[PDB]
Parts: sequence; structure tokens; C-alpha cells
Amino acid sequence: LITDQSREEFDILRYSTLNTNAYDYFGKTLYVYLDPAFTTNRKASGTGVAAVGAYRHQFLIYGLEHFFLESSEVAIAECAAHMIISVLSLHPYLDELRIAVEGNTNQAAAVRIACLIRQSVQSSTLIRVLFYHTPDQNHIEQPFYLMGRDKALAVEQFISRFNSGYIKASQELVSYTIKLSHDPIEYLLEQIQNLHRVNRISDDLIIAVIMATYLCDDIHAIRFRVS
Amino acid sequence: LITDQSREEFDILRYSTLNTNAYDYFGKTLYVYLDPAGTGVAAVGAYRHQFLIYGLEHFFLSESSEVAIAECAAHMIISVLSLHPYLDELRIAVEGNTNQAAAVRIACLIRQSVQSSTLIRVLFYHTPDQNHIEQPFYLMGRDKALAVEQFISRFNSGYIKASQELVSYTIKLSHDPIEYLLEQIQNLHRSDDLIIAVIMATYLCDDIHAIRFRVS
Ligand SMILES: [Mg+2]
Ligand SMILES: [Mg+2]
Ligand SMILES: [Mg+2]
Repeated sequence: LITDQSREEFDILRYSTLNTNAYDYFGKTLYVYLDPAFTTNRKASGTGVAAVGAYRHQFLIYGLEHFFLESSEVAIAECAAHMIISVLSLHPYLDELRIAVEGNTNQAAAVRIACLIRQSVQSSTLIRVLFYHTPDQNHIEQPFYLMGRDKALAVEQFISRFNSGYIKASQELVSYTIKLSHDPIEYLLEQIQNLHRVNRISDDLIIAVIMATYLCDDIHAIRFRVS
Repeated sequence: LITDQSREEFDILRYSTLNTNAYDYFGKTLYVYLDPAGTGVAAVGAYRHQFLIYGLEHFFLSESSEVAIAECAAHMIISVLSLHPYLDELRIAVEGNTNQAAAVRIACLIRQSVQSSTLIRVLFYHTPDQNHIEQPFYLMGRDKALAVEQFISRFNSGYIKASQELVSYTIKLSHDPIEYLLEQIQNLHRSDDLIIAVIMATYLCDDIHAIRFRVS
């Protein structure tokens, strides 16, 4: 499934973006994805956030969060926003944000969360923010993304990119909810090992990386619109 | 000539070995080349089919130059070995163009300082001279052009990288060793004492040379 050489190179070969001021080859757009977590009542998992950008033909992971909880929606949005602001701060060449917020069962909450994220970001820094928009009932666009047939293409595309060296972490990777307990990349590797094609091995951060990387292509570029 | 993109990668993509604890596809051999007089020193080893640089010195010549030089090469080797305990053999080549005798005394001093500090297997490149007695020096001749060509081809392909935790006591801290090496890389065609040491050190990692290295 996943190569040993590719897992090992992802760990020991990370990009030190801070070592250079020559940005010609970096993508200027930060893609992020999150899947805010509610389920019912019980103590379950958390919420995966990932932030990625292009470098030549590669994709670079700038940020990871795996967040566990008063307003769940504010805590969630704030932890996404805080990661994004640090990332923008570390990589000034980044001049646009494109954000997808999964709303699969609870789309009202994903609406509000999108709106809260755009709020913290814009309070802190001047940048254009775009959200993945999808049609709803009376055919009106709403700032959410829906997982569906996509997930298989995305998973299968990740596995193939990772195996061939296309997925890389940066050295200055931001993670306020992981870094104090683990190297975030070692944590993310534990999940990459748990990957199958398509019952209690968490997979939330890895899917978030799979999806941020996936919505990178131009096939999705019109879906992103001012929220 | 070296490609623009290869130089950029070399700058922004460095090995961090301390993130791993497995080790099965490292070489456990540190290859060191120095050419005494500046005197350039480099230390490299393998990761799979590629190469990384663990240490670099460029060392400037009261007296006892030989002792001084040996102690400089030896200090970097100690530090590099001390930071990478999976490394368990040293293969050293001391270049001897014109002064075979001094290269031989420096080999012996380097061996002594390394073995007073740490338990490790230590081999030197050997060359037969006059009486066909195998001696611990290396003679550059016409192989130099060949080492420069392979290095250009490997560097352009991305096969040669620095380690994050690169040791240099002679260059490091008013200069970044990578920067200073990059300036030499940018500069040659067919002072450069440092990039020559890196070229020859990665050239001597091939299996074809393994049999010239012996316990001295
Ligand atoms: Mg630099
Ligand atoms: Mg969900
Ligand atoms: Mg690790």
C-alpha cells in the first residue's frame, strides 16, 4: 500500500522555506480543509485541519491541527484561524486563501464556522479569502463542501502522489494542537499507515490532508468564491 | 554547469536524520577527504543511492601545521560521529600531491585523535609508492576530471544534499557553511578547496574504490 522509502523520506526530508527569499516557484495560494466534528453526544474524536500549497510539481504541508474541545463552533473556527494566520505570517509570498469546510451531516454549523473563520482571518491580516461553495435547496450557494464520490478519487490520488515523492512537509510546519505532544509529521505518519482504499484507528487528520491536496487542482477552481 | 533549480533545492531541502530511528538504508560509513596545504575537509555518507554531507571544514595555515590540520579534521569527525551513533566505520583519504611524507604523518595523527576519543573502526585510502609499499595517502591524477563530471550529474539530479545538523567549526557562525559551499559550486568549470573535498569524498564512496581502504 504505502512505501517504506516514501514514508521515510517524508520524515527526514522537509522543506525549509525560511532558508530562501526566492519564491518564483511557490504556489501563492494556501488551500485548507477541515471537517468540523460533532456526531451525537458521546466523547468521540476531534476535528482535522490541513493547510497546503504548491511547490513546482510538489505539494507542501504548511499546517496541521487535530482539535479536541464553550461554543464548539467558535473553538473550532479559532483553532483553524490561528493556524492560518501563523502560516501566512511565515510565508509572505502567500497572497490568497481557499478554504473548504465539510458540512456533510450538519451544514448549518459548517456555514457558521466558515463565517467565523473568515472573521478571525480578516481581523488579523489583509488577504483575499474564498470558500468552496456548493448549491443547496432553493439553488443558493452556501460556504460548504460535501464529501461524496470525491473521496475515492482523492484517496487514490494521494496514495499515488505520496508513493512517488509528491507530498512533502515543510520544516516550519504550524501546529498548535499537536506540536506540544508529538512531532506532527510522526503523528501524521501513524495515520498514513492506517490508510485503506474504500474500526477505531482515527483517520481525521490524514483525510484532511488528502482533501486539501485534492482540491488544489483547477478542476475545482471555480467552486471557490468570496464568502 | 550547475542548474539553478539544483542550487535552490540544495539550499531549502536538507536531511534531518534525527527524525528517524530505524536506519536500515543509511550507510554506516563516514567517508572523509582532506587535501592538506586553504585545506578543505569534507565528510559524507550514503542514504540509499544518494549522498549527504555531514561536515565541512576549510582551515587556514606559531607552527606545527600537521598537528593543527589533523586536529581540525579529527574534531569535526568526532562531533559528526557523536551526533550520528549509527555511523560505525570511517573511511578517510588524505591527498598527497607532492608531499607523500606529510600526508602519511597526518593520517597517523588523525587516527590517533579519533581513537583516543571513541571506539570505531578506521580505514585509510592506500597507494603503493616507490618500493610498492602500500601507504595511507591518495594521489589525484587524471581521476579528478572524472570525479568532477559525476558530481555535476549527481548534483543536478538532486542526489547530493546537506544534513540539517552539518558540523563545521571553521566556517559556521559568521557564515552558513551551505551558503559558502554554494558560492564555490556556482564558481567552477573544467578558491575551491572545499568543493573539491566534497567532490572527492562523494566520488570515493563507490564500491569500485572500497578495496583501497585498509586499516593502517
Ligand atoms: Mg539560503
Ligand atoms: Mg463529517
Ligand atoms: Mg519519526
